[PDB]
Amino acid sequence: NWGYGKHNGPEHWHKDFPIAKGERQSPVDIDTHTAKYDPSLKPLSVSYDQATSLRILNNGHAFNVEFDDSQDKAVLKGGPLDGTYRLIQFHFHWGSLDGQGSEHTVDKKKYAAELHLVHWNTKYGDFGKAVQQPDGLAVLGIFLKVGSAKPGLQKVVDVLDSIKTKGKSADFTNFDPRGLLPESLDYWTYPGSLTTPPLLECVTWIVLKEPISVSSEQVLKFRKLNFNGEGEPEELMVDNWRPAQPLKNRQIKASFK
Ligand SMILES: [Co+2]
Repeated sequence: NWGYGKHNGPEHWHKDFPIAKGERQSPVDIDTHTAKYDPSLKPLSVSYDQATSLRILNNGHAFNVEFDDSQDKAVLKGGPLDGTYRLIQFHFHWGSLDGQGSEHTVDKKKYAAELHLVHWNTKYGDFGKAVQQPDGLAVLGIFLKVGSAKPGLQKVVDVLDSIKTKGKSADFTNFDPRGLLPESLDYWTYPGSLTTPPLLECVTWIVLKEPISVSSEQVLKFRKLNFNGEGEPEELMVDNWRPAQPLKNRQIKASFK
């Protein structure tokens, strides 16, 4: 029964999910002066040329663009990762106002939104087994700032009216996630968790330094979605972000000098 409201939001999650107060929780503030360049990081490889998107779903908390992960078709490798991680879905977190919405922050700066491309480690066979492992998942996080429109986002925006309410889905084939990436792949990395319940501590986070720009009109259309189901009182889908959590005994590494 978790969500993002006053009575069921992030400050309540620990009661059903005690790992919310764990040693490896996400998101975090990225203190750029404390993060250290790591020359042992290999080059990051984002191989999304054969990505096969299938469907888009409003799950009552965000919307997921789902991919066919039955074959190695869209994969993340390199950087801090060992082996191959397969893309299963992406989603966003965003605010009610342009001054908030991201989960990670950079020297306490909040962006308008944050894109998460979720991948699972193929050594574990499927996503469900991967989320029982400390290196099960790799999430590529990309900040969104408001400015010029992002052409590669428009197909997402324009289908949101068809998935307004919780539980609705639509066909969403032939979507190219390359068009959501910034120019540079410079990143920060650290060990963390899912940022929604069950908050499992299974993620290698790779957070790109360069944000993408999206237009005010694009993000306003995200804010017309609903957390509620059809025929229920409208609750706008906004502020579906968890705030930064304690870094504890962790180090954030940078890929760039
Ligand atoms: Co997320």
